[PDB]
Amino acid sequence: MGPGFDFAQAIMKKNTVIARTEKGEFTMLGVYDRVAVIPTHASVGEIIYINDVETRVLDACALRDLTDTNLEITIVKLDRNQKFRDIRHFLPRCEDDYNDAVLSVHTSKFPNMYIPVGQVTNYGFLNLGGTPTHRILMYNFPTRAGQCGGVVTTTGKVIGIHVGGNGAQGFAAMLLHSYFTD
Ligand SMILES: C[C@@H]1CCO[C@@H]1C(=O)Nc1cnns1
Repeated sequence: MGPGFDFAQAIMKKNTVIARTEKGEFTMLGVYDRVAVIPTHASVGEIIYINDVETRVLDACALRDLTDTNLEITIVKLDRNQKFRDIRHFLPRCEDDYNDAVLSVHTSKFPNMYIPVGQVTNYGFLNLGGTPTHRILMYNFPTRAGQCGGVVTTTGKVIGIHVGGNGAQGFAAMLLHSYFTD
């Protein structure tokens, strides 16, 4: 409807796939080459379905900070025959707050879904499903089951992926440029 939704659509249309694990269907953001991200609670194993195609997982790393605290991001390298558009230049370098963000989801259950979530707070610490988690972004929108893995953007930046909520607020794990240096 406006430039926020324009940027989010541009990311969704080239840099997402539908990922299926034994724990469900997730929005999965492709970052560069065959490297993507997904919430750690998706429990990626040796095989994953990408757009309903059986795909070998070449590497999967559940990220933690240097305090050995969960970040809820798993970086996955896929045995796929095609590269993602490289979007690493849209990732922020540092932890921050944001205005006027969009949460965008694409699954079987929720295709072509875009939510204007508004102001994003650098929340920091969250006890997420009983697990101490750092680098959490918060927005005041009643997100639901089915939105995990959704991409959080502002105009010009890809800032996080949706990892939970409490019925009133939603929570995303930050994406930082430093996670994807090669
Ligand atoms: C639905 C589950 C079970 C009960 O509470 C959980 C929850 O709030 N999930 C989410 C909210 N927003 N995004 S995921």
